[PDB]
Amino acid sequence: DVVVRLPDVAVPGEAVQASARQAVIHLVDIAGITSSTPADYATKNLYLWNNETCDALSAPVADWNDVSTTPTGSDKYGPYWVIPLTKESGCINVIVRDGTNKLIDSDLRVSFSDFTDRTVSVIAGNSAVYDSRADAFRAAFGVALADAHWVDKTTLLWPGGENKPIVRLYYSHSSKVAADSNGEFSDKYVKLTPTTVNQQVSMRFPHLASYPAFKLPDDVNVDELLQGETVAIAAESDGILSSATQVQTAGVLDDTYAAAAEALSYGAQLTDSGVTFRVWAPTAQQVELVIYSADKKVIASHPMTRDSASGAWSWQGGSDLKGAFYRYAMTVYHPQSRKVEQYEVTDPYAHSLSTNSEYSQVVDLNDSALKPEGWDGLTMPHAQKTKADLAKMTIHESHIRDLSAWDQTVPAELRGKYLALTAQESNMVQHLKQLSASGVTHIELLPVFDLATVNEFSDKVADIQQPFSRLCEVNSAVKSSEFAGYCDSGSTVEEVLTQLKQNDSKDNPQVQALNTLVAQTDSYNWGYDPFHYTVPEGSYATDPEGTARIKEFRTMIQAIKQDLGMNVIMDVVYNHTNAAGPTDRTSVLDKIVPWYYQRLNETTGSVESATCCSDSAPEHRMFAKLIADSLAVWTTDYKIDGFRFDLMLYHPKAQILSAWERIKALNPDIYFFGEGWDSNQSDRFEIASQINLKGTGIGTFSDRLRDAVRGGGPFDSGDALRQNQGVGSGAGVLPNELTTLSDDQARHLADLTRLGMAGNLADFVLIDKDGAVKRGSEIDYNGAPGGYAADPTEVVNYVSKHDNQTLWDMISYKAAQEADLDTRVRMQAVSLATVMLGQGIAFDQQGSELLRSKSFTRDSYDSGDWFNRVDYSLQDNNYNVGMPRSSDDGSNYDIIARVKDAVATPGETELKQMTAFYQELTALRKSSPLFTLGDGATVMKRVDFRNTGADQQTGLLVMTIDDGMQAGASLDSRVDGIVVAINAAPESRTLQDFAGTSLQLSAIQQAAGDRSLASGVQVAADGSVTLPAWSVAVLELPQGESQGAGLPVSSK
Ligand SMILES: OC[C@H]1O[C@@H]2O[C@H]3[C@H](O)[C@@H](O)[C@@H](O[C@H]4[C@H](O)[C@@H](O)[C@@H](O[C@H]5[C@H](O)[C@@H](O)[C@@H](O[C@H]6[C@H](O)[C@@H](O)[C@@H](O[C@H]7[C@H](O)[C@@H](O)[C@@H](O[C@H]8[C@H](O)[C@@H](O)[C@@H](O[C@H]1[C@H](O)[C@H]2O)O[C@@H]8CO)O[C@@H]7CO)O[C@@H]6CO)O[C@@H]5CO)O[C@@H]4CO)O[C@@H]3CO
Ligand SMILES: OC[C@H]1O[C@@H]2O[C@H]3[C@H](O)[C@@H](O)[C@@H](O[C@H]4[C@H](O)[C@@H](O)[C@@H](O[C@H]5[C@H](O)[C@@H](O)[C@@H](O[C@H]6[C@H](O)[C@@H](O)[C@@H](O[C@H]7[C@H](O)[C@@H](O)[C@@H](O[C@H]8[C@H](O)[C@@H](O)[C@@H](O[C@H]1[C@H](O)[C@H]2O)O[C@@H]8CO)O[C@@H]7CO)O[C@@H]6CO)O[C@@H]5CO)O[C@@H]4CO)O[C@@H]3CO
Ligand SMILES: [Ca+2]
Ligand SMILES: [Ca+2]
Ligand SMILES: [Ca+2]
Ligand SMILES: [Ca+2]
Ligand SMILES: [Ca+2]
Repeated sequence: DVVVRLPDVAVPGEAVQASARQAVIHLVDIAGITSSTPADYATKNLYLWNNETCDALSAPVADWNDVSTTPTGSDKYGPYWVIPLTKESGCINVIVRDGTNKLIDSDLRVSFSDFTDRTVSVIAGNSAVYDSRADAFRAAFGVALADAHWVDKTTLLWPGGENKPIVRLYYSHSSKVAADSNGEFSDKYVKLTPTTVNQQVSMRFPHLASYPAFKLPDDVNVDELLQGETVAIAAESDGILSSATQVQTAGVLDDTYAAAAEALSYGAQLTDSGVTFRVWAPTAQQVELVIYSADKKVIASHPMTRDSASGAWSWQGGSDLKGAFYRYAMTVYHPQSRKVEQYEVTDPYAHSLSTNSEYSQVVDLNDSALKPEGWDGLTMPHAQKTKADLAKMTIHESHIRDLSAWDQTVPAELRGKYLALTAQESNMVQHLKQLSASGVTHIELLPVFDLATVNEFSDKVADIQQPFSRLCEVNSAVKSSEFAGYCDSGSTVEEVLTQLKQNDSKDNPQVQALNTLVAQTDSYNWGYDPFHYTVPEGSYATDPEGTARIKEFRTMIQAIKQDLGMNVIMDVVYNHTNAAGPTDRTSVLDKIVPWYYQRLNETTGSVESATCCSDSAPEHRMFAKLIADSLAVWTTDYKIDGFRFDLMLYHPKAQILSAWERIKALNPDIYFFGEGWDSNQSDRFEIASQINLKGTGIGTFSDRLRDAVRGGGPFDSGDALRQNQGVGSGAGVLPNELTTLSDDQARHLADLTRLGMAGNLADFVLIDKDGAVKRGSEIDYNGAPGGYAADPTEVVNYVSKHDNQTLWDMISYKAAQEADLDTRVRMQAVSLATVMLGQGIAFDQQGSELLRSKSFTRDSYDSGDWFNRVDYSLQDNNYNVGMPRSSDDGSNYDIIARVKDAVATPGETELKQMTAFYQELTALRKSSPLFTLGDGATVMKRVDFRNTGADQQTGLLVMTIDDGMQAGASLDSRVDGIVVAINAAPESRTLQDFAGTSLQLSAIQQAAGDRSLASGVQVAADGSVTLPAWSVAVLELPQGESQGAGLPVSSK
């Protein structure tokens, strides 16, 4: 065998160092360093020019056809250029050429800031700027990137060796595959001969199927190569190295181990004989189980037993280890650092944690000590068995602090805690009970798994209800801040933020300024930042040290189900981890099985960040299993009625469906839904998207009705926030001063809205804005088909959610100056009526019934108690409490200043009216099975619309729900049909579509009287209906002694 080796030449030094007003660029001639011919550099030249970005050149020649900037000199390693400078700071613009052809196809930007001696090297066909020729030389003849992919036992996908004579999988157990002192690569290796990709490999990694394939001997000891660094290497016939790169091994790891590893259970497990510990770590050299005392002293250390089939490590000990703290002491190679790392890691399958998740803890979740009294018989107060069960779901999306941080009627020690939901006499709980009785059915909880971004050591935390001096004790940036004078003040941070409201403006955004520092060290975060997937969050417990949070969490769940009467949904975030690599405190999965649980760039091997953070890999089998095992615990041990998957579109459809069947085997009524946008991962697998989930029963948030009713889209800014009026804010019927919405555009929004009120089915047939027959899927939504679902239970409609501006803030951006406060309250209820009276699952943000505002904050995840406040004492809606944070809403301060003060801020009278409006809407939703048909074909045969086509009265939404014989049986004994009429318009309107029938106003609305959304509706003797401006009316035909003719859908 030929010995792979470096170039038979030295590692180059610097040819010349720049002097004052000079810079030097070396071109390192890799190919001519392979000598042969003493190559000629006469045609090499640099194109140099100044612009607004880089302007440090003294005599730049702008003529692109000028090729006279030839090398100042050259040696065996390549030419160099001495470039005069006007200054020694900043940067210069360089293109490196041969004649007029670029040898680097990229404008090079050489910064004197990053390169202090202004003496840099570059290589042809590469855009990187190196500080020395040795650096660039070692780049070319050393390990770089990670584009080889060991994807099963016998196959290695790599481009860097396609049609090269020598191609090779080297491996070193304990050091980094560096050439030895004889410039030779003398480490052990396996031999690869070109081959043809499996049909099962391409079906597994389709984003790689165009990679050049290679074969491994049918007898390689994969167990041994995967114990250390592997480096795929190639070179030419002489043996001079061509390239060398690191290997990604998740493919082979799954081929080798996953079948065996999936049969095992993981974490610290109480058996009848004792406790069994098991962690999956197929590449680890050693795993030691470290037992800790309650004071976190090592009291035992146990080398674990490796199972060579699964790559899992196990140890068994006594039952007295229940309650013990533990970590896994790992000895494992990490490709990012290229070191065999040694560190202790918490259990990825942890079910109990110490304060701030520093240690995992052995726990038996079944202990009656961890259960509220009665736990084992806690039942689901709302059925989820049938589709008509599911369609009835009416979700109230809430956050632990948003619920109780501000409520003085919650005991002080329960504020911002799980146990605030047990404070039966608080304003918050009494108000939620009111919502439940009126037809809100589900609480959805923003992250209550163990998040990373709140410090659970209370001494390191300052909240705005505490003295400003506590804020200075714990946030050392405050002393350096223009708020430092307040450290002495003796007043709370809350008091200071209030006092700062007076002089706050788009010119002096001071409330936001103080709050940005507050955000760093407070108790507040949405929490989309997973530390441990299957432990409750610690900071929401009264005591975060140990098992306390488990009983407190379950006590909350029981209170919601048993005292409030609602089902509970959990937000789960399996699409990313909080950190990765061998360094960061919150890297758990990537410390134990490096590069397996994260999704990597196929070339750099860098962990991807398209989700926000550290993208995870649910396409890999053991993460798929981790997700499924985790959900099993939340389902069985915490009695969670359903799960909302954050960025579900980043998961394979097959993985979500797999997880769902696993969980349905535990509880058949469990409900799955999520964000099914476009992840850009369709090249790797069929993503779990709105489109691909058609018919599966997996729900998705529909952005269709959302944007039609709100106006615009979530990326609007500046004037577009006001110009883009929605149906709810008077598009085309009550225009504001800036908008140019046409009647056609407004009628298109009404199409989307009607479509969504019928469940946003792909196959639902309606009359569109132009009078034309269209299928649900034929209504455009930003180019995509609008309707996309098979059943309404697959669609979650909403007009407000934790992310993006509240509904009230959108209405304030968009409402014409002439809409007075009462009209804006009706715009809110009218907007919500499209959701509450539609066939899709109904979803809403906590506080929409209180006109909730965030002071125009569009992304409030870290904006603290101040901007996320919800006042259950009903004094205001949190509007106009300061300019929102400039980092995300600064480019909106202008439009905000123009619209902010058009009308008064909602006070107690408006909040009570909105709450009555909202309860009236939810009571209507559950008043009849007709609103919640469940089945897509049943919707199609019973749901129609009047006031359609090109001469529709703009903004008037009229839906009919048939309960007469030309659709089927009478689902409702009381009525033969229902008419839903939403008149989102400043004019009163009259309906003649129902003249002659016995139409009459629903009893709920008649009982609300002057407070009804239908106050002032008139039904004439002949059956014509007059609708007030900005109203919602639900009309019925009373049922006769047999099922009548009702409101037959017309066949279009
Ligand atoms: O004013 C137009 C322009 O303004 C800005 O560009 C400035 C830029 O930021 C400065 O750095 C500098 O530009 C220098 C540039 O950075 C260097 O790369 C170099 O340019 C050379 C190219 O590298 C080289 O490849 C070749 O370019 C040829 C192209 O390969 C070829 O495709 C064709 O170009 C035509 C394009 O096909 C066509 O798209 C159109 O170009 C328009 C741009 O698409 C459009 O973005 C805009 O450009 C802005 C730009 O956004 C700002 O950043 O308008 C363009 C003009 O219509 O038409 C092209 C030809 O008409 O042909 C070229 C020429 O052979 O050679 C060039 C040689 O210049 O040097 C640049 C100059 O030092 O300055 C500009 C401002 O002047
Ligand atoms: O990842 C960065 C991003 O994260 C957060 O955004 C989240 C957002 O809050 C959620 O609503 C959701 O977004 C999904 C959305 O709900 C769905 O409807 C759909 O989005 C479609 C739109 O409905 C549709 O309008 C169209 O989008 C077009 C825009 O209308 C148009 O303006 C333009 O967008 C450009 C922006 O103008 C420009 O500012 C820039 O956008 C960047 C933002 O400035 C920056 O804040 C950040 O966005 C964050 C965001 O703040 C978080 O809240 O990065 C943005 C770039 O990614 O550039 C835009 C051009 O890309 O053009 C688009 C069409 O190209 O189609 C979209 C796409 O289907 O799906 C959305 C999923 O992405 O979730 C996201 C992610 O968590
Ligand atoms: Ca240098
Ligand atoms: Ca935590
Ligand atoms: Ca915070
Ligand atoms: Ca990709
Ligand atoms: Ca009936």
